Amino acid sequence: VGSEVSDKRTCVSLTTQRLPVSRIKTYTITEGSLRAVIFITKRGLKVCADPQATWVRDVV
Amino acid sequence: VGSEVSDKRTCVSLTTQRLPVSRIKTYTITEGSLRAVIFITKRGLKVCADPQATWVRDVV
Repeated sequence: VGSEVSDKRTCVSLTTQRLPVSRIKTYTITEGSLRAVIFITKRGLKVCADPQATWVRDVV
Repeated sequence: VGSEVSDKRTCVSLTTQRLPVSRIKTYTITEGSLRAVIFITKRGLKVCADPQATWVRDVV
């Protein structure tokens, strides 16, 4: 972070009013050929974008 | 961001090599009391966090 603009895969952490969690959750959302990964942290929301890397299914 | 990060809700738009999306997709994930929202846009991945607020359910 700290202003990073990638054209490949960018991840961002945002720090908000957060409650602590023991372990980090990973949530995956597929959208066409885009993979959006959410990492749930005690500090906030950390998101990663993995677009068109591999061949992805158009939601199934 | 809007030159501000907020405990209330922070959102960030991240740059990625993405193909256009016909409709703006919105994905909601609940984790504990954290609302993670993903807005799928033609420019990449737009992430929103709506943590705690009032009543974030487990959604069962």
